[PDB]
Amino acid sequence: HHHHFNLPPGNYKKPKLLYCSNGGHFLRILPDGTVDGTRDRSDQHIQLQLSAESVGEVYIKSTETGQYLAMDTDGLLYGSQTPNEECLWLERLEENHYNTYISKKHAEKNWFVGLKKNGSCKRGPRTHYGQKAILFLPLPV
Repeated sequence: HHHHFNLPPGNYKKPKLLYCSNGGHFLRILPDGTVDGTRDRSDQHIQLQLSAESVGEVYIKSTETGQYLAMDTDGLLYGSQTPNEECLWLERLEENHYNTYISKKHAEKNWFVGLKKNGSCKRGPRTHYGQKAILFLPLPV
């Protein structure tokens, strides 16, 4: 029990774009497993399908490639071909508005999904509560 339990509204019925206000990028999972952000709304690897494994626990999956968003042992995000413990995220409401995603595996370390202003992903240890990089807004595809 390392984190709060304020959950965001909305559901998982339809796929979404995960928009990061920090630099104004959409989370993207490239076919080769690379993860980053892009401002191009037409990109075909920014469409993501979320699903709940337990209340507040989700998988974030590329609808285009089927890969699951995951964070490795050194805090780097990667696209996994199969669902494993590094693919589970704690989806929470933040600043009474946005969605944040904390690694369940590394929950005690407070590692979040996060995008820098230049569109590069943040490594787990470099993220933390209070940053703009960890704030996302789910937008319709």
